[PDB]
Amino acid sequence: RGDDGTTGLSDMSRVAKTDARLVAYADCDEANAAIGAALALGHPDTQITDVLRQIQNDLFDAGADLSTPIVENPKHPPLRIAQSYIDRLEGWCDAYNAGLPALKSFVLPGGSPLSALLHVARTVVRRAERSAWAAVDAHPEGVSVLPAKYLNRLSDLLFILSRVANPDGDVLWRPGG
Amino acid sequence: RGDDGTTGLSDMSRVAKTDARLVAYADCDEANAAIGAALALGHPDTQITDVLRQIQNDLFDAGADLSTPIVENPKHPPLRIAQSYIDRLEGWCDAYNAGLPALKSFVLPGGSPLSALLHVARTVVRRAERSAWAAVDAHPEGVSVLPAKYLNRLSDLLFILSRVANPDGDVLWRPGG
Amino acid sequence: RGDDGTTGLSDMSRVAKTDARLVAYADCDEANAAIGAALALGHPDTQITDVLRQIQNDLFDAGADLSTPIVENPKHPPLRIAQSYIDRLEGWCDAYNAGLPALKSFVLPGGSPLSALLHVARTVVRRAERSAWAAVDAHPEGVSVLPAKYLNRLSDLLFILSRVANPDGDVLWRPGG
Ligand code: B12
Ligand code: B12
Ligand code: B12
Ligand SMILES: C[C@H]1O[C@@H](n2cnc3c(N)ncnc32)[C@H](O)[C@@H]1O
Ligand SMILES: C[C@H]1O[C@@H](n2cnc3c(N)ncnc32)[C@H](O)[C@@H]1O
Ligand SMILES: C[C@H]1O[C@@H](n2cnc3c(N)ncnc32)[C@H](O)[C@@H]1O
Repeated sequence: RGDDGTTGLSDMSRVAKTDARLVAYADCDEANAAIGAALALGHPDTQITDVLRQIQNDLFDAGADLSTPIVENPKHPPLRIAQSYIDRLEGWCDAYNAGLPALKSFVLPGGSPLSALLHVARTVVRRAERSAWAAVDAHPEGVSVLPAKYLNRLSDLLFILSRVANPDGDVLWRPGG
Repeated sequence: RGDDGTTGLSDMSRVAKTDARLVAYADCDEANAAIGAALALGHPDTQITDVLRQIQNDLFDAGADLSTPIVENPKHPPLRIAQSYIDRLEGWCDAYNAGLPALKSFVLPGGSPLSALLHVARTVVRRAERSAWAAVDAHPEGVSVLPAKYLNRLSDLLFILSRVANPDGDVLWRPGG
Repeated sequence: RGDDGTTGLSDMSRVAKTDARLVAYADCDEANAAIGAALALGHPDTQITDVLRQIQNDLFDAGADLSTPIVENPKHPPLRIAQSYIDRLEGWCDAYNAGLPALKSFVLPGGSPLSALLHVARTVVRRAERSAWAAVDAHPEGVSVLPAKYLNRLSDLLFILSRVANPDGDVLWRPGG
């Protein structure tokens, strides 16, 4: 309970394959792959493609952050998620939500390949957010909360974009119906 | 270890982003999205579409149940999964399994887009079932077992439906082969 | 905390639906389904299809291993992953990596349906590997490490194969860019 089953963080330090930090950046990888599948199978417009590819780049920045313990006075300044990343996601949320009708209930996920795979990506990003909070909980001084805050806003954006993309419009949940 | 990293259940009460109840209803969302991708990329018949869309509606009923703590004498009667939901899944299992050949081993998942994505959905539903049992284990008096029992029968149905949809028939596992 | 929420290992012994061994073989199922979706939606060459179908067969061998407790002098010899399985994955890694250009950074996942879904499968296999290590950690004498070692090499192969399949070539991460 030995080197089998261990691996390294970005500073080379050794962690279990079940380490909370690693689980968080692994789930960012899984989210990034879900976004790649939305791009590859969904056929998005050029503008949505550019947004999603920036997000895929951002997710590696988030994994770099999560994989790099916070230390006092580091050798060289680490790559970290900054508030500016979240401000950018919010700007996109506002712009893409402007034309959507008001929604009063849950929507059944699906629609076009693109809208359905943006819902898949949304749910995987939300899973990554939970893992990112668990990493902060395990290392309150050594892990940034900004990766988790980024993933939180990203799932808002992916919901909005699934609605933009959906040719079925909003198919509403009917509670108990 | 602070309001960062917390959110709300349906009664507004505060929970960690890693709370077992939340993880259970989040995995129902992820399962619902997997079913949406099967619909969107798989091109199912009208009858299978109607069944799967009812299931997607049911999954929000299950998430409403899991997100709403059980209390004595509630203000108003909560939406909960009932045995009738599971009886309906079983009726569908029986009807769709009737024409299938007897199976004597595991089948390699895949086939058409629809059959392959019904296997993906099956595995995500089984993951949600595990999370739903973990929520009951964490709150034996406050969480219903019926969401987990529903998810259990749903994975049976999704297996059956993947076989119906599969144009490759049953491609059998060859142990050690 | 009762038979509700329990199930059986291959020797019939009773385990929780959250048992580490079960979670490991369940995640092998989820990985197997992700590979099936890559096959079904990605349109691979005959050679890649044959490799991936052998891997799908291997994943059931790995689940059989994980589901069967190790005992002294068993009734009959159990099916287990052997080093030969990993040697085969390594041979495939070497052959398929030979023509690829040297890579100096992370690649954004996506590309064709096939390359994008091989990245999805890669990330799910890595999740299964973590679960397989957690099963060993829970049962250091009763669970083999070879399923986890197999899943480790499999994620290397799925990375390599995603690069082979990708018509976009290598789209590189630009840190902070
Ligand atoms: C954390 C981590 C990850 C995380 C998070 C990464 C993130 N940023 O989101 C995740 C789980 C996503 C990951 C995935 C993989 N990783 Co990784 N990862 C690391 C790790 C520990 C730190 C990376 C980091 O973020 N550095 C911080 C950034 C700022 O550093 P940087 O200035 O960009 O410089 C990095 C890159 O140049 C990178 N790099 C250099 N050569 C190559 C070659 C390849 C193929 C890749 C992918 C990267 C890579 O390494 C530098 C130092 O980290 C390193 C080991 C380490 N101790 O540094 C391995 C490492 C980069 N990973 C590696 C590999 C192989 C992979 C995977 C191919 C594993 C797999 N089979 O799935 C994938 C690739 C995913 C992709 N889409 O490209 C190798 C790459 C070397 C090699 N064998 O080619 C490394 C060096 C570990 C090792 N030696 O075995 N990884
Ligand atoms: C549990 C929960 C979930 C769970 C489980 C839900 C289920 N039933 O399966 C999951 C994880 C699936 C979920 C997902 C989301 N949720 Co939610 N969720 C909740 C929560 C806590 C309870 C919902 C519930 O089940 N109520 C029980 C049922 C019976 O109530 P009801 O009579 O149907 O009335 C509900 C609906 O009318 C709903 N509603 C009203 N306006 C709108 C608008 C939108 C867009 C949505 C989705 C719902 C919604 O809110 C009422 C009260 O809950 C509420 C907050 C709360 N305290 O009530 C948030 C809430 C409904 N969720 C919200 C949001 C934003 C989302 C997501 C878009 C988040 C995301 N980015 O992924 C997704 C949408 C998924 C979808 N496909 O539509 C918001 C919606 C308000 C808004 N900002 O538009 C709420 C109100 C929380 C908040 N204020 O920030 N959620
Ligand atoms: C571990 C386990 C799994 C694991 C790992 C399996 C692996 N090898 O990777 C996972 C989670 C993948 C799994 C999935 C399922 N399983 Co399962 N599983 C088991 C279990 C506990 C052991 C299987 C094993 O690996 N045996 C070791 C190998 C070497 O044994 P073997 O010589 O091949 O003989 C096996 C097969 O012939 C198999 N078998 C015989 N008849 C049939 C019929 C079907 C449809 C299947 C799938 C298998 C099957 O059972 C024998 C003994 O295990 C058994 C129960 C048990 N106690 O044996 C159930 C069992 C095989 N599973 C069963 C079922 C139903 C399923 C699922 C359909 C559940 C679902 N709805 O998702 C899927 C099918 C996945 C697929 N793609 O085919 C049933 C099959 C009987 C039936 N009702 O038809 C069994 C017998 C349990 C039960 N009675 O309820 N399972
Ligand atoms: C919309 C509802 O979803 C829940 N919620 C908030 N964050 C997450 C997350 N990362 N993953 C799953 N569910 C979450 C909360 O209960 C919120 O009110
Ligand atoms: C078919 C086999 O799958 C296992 N099993 C039962 N329920 C689940 C679940 N939600 N998820 C994963 N595996 C499960 C049991 O071991 C069963 O016998
Ligand atoms: C490439 C990097 O990915 C991490 N790593 C190693 N194994 C896994 C795994 N199963 N899942 C997620 N990440 C892992 C290590 O940090 C390694 O250095």
